[PDB]
Amino acid sequence: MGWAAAREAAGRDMLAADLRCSLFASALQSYKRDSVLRPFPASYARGDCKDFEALLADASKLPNLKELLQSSGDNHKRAWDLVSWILSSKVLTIHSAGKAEFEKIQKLTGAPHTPVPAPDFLFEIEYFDPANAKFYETKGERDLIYAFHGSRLENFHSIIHNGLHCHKTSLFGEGTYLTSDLSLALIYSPHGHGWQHSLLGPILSCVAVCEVIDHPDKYFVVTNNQLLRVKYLLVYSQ
Ligand SMILES: NC(=O)c1cccc(N)c1
Repeated sequence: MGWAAAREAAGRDMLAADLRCSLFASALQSYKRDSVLRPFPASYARGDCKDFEALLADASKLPNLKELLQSSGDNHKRAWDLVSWILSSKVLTIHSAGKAEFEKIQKLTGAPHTPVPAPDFLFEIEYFDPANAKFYETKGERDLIYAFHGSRLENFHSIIHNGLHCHKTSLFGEGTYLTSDLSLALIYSPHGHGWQHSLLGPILSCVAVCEVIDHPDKYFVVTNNQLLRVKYLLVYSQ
């Protein structure tokens, strides 16, 4: 939450820090920013009134993270307040994974079935307690299944903080679409605009790898949000 703690977080894992900045930039740029940029930095809201022009303005003046970490403020207070906000969570963290990691995800999802591309970047999501212990409690003796969910890039800031995919709900039969076949997930992950100063590249596509408690529920739909969580992000840079 502080400048000193963000500097440390960004330092450990640049790519994870950059992914968060990129997903923020994607949600903020979107014409759907009001709906997709949730959570929204409180410092840019009077009441329920979101200062999007002030936000777009400060986000566009952000240097890349190597440049930010070489500055240490103090005239760059706005940049650090925003980046420190982007990098904050008491619920979870994002970590960089290798590419021998894709082999692990392909093992958990089985034989690729359809030929598909390897992600350019891989990220693992760590959940904190109570939620992480609660998840395994709900799991019990049941085994964990791994399936994919693709989405437009402007939706992953929200997916990573609120999960898939929240329930005003209003309609019946609502739930998350999953598939063991990444090729099917990928057609729902088109390239979207990221961040111009990203180490990942400015145009990205992102697929979620979901950890599902095996319960009675080619693709399938999970109606109970308590029995799944996002565990990995597969990032492709155009
Ligand atoms: N959004 C998705 O990644 C997905 C996966 C399986 C089936 C469908 N309709 C969608």
